[PDB]
Amino acid sequence: LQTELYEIKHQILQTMGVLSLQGSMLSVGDKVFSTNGQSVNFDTIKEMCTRAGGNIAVPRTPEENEAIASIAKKYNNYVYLGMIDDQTEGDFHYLDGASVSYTNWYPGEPRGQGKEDCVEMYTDGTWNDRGCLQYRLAVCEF
Amino acid sequence: LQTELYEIKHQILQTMGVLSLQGSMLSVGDKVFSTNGQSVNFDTIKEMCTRAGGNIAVPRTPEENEAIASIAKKYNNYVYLGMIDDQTEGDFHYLDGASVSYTNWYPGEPRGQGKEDCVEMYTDGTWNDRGCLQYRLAVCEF
Amino acid sequence: LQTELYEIKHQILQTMGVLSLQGSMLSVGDKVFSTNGQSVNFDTIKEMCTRAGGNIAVPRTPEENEAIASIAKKYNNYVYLGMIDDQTEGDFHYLDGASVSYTNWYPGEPRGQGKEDCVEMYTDGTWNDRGCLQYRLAVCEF
Ligand SMILES: OC[C@H]1O[C@H](O)[C@@H](O)[C@@H](O)[C@@H]1O
Ligand SMILES: OC[C@H]1O[C@H](O)[C@@H](O)[C@@H](O)[C@@H]1O
Ligand SMILES: OC[C@H]1O[C@H](O)[C@@H](O)[C@@H](O)[C@@H]1O
Ligand SMILES: OC[C@H]1O[C@H](O)[C@@H](O)[C@@H](O)[C@@H]1O
Ligand SMILES: OC[C@H]1O[C@H](O)[C@@H](O)[C@@H](O)[C@@H]1O
Ligand SMILES: OC[C@H]1O[C@H](O)[C@@H](O)[C@@H](O)[C@@H]1O
Ligand SMILES: OC[C@H]1O[C@H](O)[C@@H](O)[C@@H](O)[C@@H]1O
Ligand SMILES: OC[C@H]1O[C@H](O)[C@@H](O)[C@@H](O)[C@@H]1O
Ligand SMILES: OC[C@H]1O[C@H](O)[C@@H](O)[C@@H](O)[C@@H]1O
Ligand SMILES: [Ca+2]
Ligand SMILES: [Ca+2]
Ligand SMILES: [Ca+2]
Ligand SMILES: [Ca+2]
Ligand SMILES: [Ca+2]
Ligand SMILES: [Ca+2]
Repeated sequence: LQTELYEIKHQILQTMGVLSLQGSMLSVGDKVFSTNGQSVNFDTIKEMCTRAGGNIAVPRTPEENEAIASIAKKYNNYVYLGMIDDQTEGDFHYLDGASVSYTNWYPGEPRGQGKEDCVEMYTDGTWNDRGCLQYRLAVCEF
Repeated sequence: LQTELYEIKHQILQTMGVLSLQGSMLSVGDKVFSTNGQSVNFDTIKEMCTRAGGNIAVPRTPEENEAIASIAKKYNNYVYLGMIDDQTEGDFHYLDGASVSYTNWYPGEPRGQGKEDCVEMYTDGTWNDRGCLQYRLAVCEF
Repeated sequence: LQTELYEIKHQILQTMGVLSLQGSMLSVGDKVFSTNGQSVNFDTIKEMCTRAGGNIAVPRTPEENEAIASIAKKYNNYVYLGMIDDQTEGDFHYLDGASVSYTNWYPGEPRGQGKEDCVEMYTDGTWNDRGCLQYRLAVCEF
């Protein structure tokens, strides 16, 4: 049994290692981030991620934020994050409805507020509330 | 133990998710389809797939058929499938020798019959019996 | 439980199979080799591999040697291997400090010895002791 489990863990390490080495994904602790390289709107990203068995990425620690930023930098595009203020403005929540804890707003944001329901990450890793219809790099977490 | 198994299942989900997201493979239920993008004959495809620990793909449900068709469409080439009528014509079997159940013949096929031992999938997902020496997209199942 | 373990092993086979089929990695027995395609010096390769959860590759059997050689051939570059003679010349050890067993020196090597601390693999799979500051294909094992 333990030899079976050793084998299994080893093979998982190998597959993860190859995907990491080749830049196919980025792991931060127990979270994996990845992109298909496409730039599409918020609803399309959500669909793309859930179809792959994941979720549109959202950073909950500085180290997670920096990993997503590095992907934004690599593709030179902003990234939509997994949070919205669709109910009442300024009140951002994760897509499961929980209130946001970690934030990294660009100085002065969130503002501009007509309806800026979504959040985009600039390539320096800071955040801007934005409408949800822009074409942004699809980044998923697993 | 259960935490160990939770960890293992999570990591498998992550690696599968990254491969899916990036278009490296397509999963239909418990079956995974993938291509190396090469176009080669039937015997070479078989070798290529078994070397990777899989088998030349064969659809057994409409949903499996559509996944392989989508790969054929993406690469704009026909796909050899894992079935033959090498013994007596019109009598198609899977490579393990079992009689074929699900079929999706293009209207009028199978015909043309000299020796058309193999089966190719057109890019609309329908099938044609064909000789085995053509260059066709290598699609494997795992 | 056994169905759970069957599922897990199957999915691992699928992910390994896709990575193999697509040329992302090469498996020899229980060892996986892979490259990010970059050419950098010895210290950088070590870092690159350990960051991915692996180690700079070193062949310990003829079959492992041939797999790394095939990657060197594919990228038309020499490969730094995971061994050094930094202590006293001619005395090569793996990075964990164990004495080297399997070798495949090009005829006449190791020689040229000023300080040739590292080992590079030529594209025919044979070895040359070399300084560690050259740009060589990064090949990792997992
Ligand atoms: O702007 C449209 C956009 O606004 C809403 O707040 C959200 O539910 C999004 O899912 C939707 O796509
Ligand atoms: O699991 C759902 C959860 O997944 C990710 O973390 C993000 O998309 C969140 O906004 C969402 O609440
Ligand atoms: O420059 C800040 C301001 O710029 C634009 O108007 C929009 O992208 C806003 O979301 C943002 O707040
Ligand atoms: O045409 C040659 C072809 O014909 C036979 O029926 C099959 O066994 C194939 O494996 C073989 O490659
Ligand atoms: O496992 C063997 C089996 O694998 C795949 O489904 C196909 O190649 C079949 O034709 C073959 O019988
Ligand atoms: O067009 C139908 C007919 O076309 C060609 O002759 C061949 O590809 C046959 O296998 C096929 O049946
Ligand atoms: O030439 C520099 C080189 O020489 C030493 O022997 C080794 O420890 C290497 O790690 C180092 O990079
Ligand atoms: O696990 C450490 C071990 O990993 C690989 O096999 C090589 O880099 C060796 O030189 C090293 O001793
Ligand atoms: O040709 C053999 C000789 O060539 C060069 O001088 C260097 O690469 C040496 O490491 C090697 O031994
Ligand atoms: Ca707002
Ligand atoms: Ca704003
Ligand atoms: Ca026929
Ligand atoms: Ca025909
Ligand atoms: Ca030497
Ligand atoms: Ca030398």
